[PDB]
Amino acid sequence: HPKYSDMIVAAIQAEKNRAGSSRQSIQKYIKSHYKVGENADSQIKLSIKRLVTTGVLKQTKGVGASGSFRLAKSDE
DNA sequence: CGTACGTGCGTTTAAGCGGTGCTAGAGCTGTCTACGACCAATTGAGCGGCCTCGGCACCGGGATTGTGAAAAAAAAAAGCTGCA
Ligand SMILES: [Ca+2]
Ligand SMILES: [Ca+2]
Ligand SMILES: [Ca+2]
Ligand SMILES: [Ca+2]
Ligand SMILES: [Ca+2]
Ligand SMILES: [Ca+2]
Repeated sequence: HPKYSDMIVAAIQAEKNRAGSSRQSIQKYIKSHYKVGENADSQIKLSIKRLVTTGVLKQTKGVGASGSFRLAKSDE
């Protein structure tokens, strides 16, 4: 298997559609070829929690925990 | 009382001196990655409390033995001796 910032790239990159990108449609695609452990959902929200704050991923619209994201940082 | 160990002497030996040459290896740098801290999540091994019952303390008594101490027997010591 590959890492979870390896997995988060594959869903949003391949197709590009529902709610810009959001939490359910990412986890549906991700499970098909990561091969699911129980920790999948726990370390997929953690991967998002540190990727949104670093600059690799930037968020479109939300409040606190919920929302929707993109890949290209804002103004870049 | 006997001699082992200090003292002082001459003979012998090699430590110490410095110098020189040759180099193992101490020690430093740069490159990459396996590995350990450090997250959040799952969870069962070990914690505190508490209950039972057999190990062990305790007694006791009476037999045994190990451990002396006294008194009694042997040997040796000291004083006499007399003798070839
Ligand atoms: Ca579970
Ligand atoms: Ca206990
Ligand atoms: Ca209890
Ligand atoms: Ca018991
Ligand atoms: Ca018993
Ligand atoms: Ca007794």
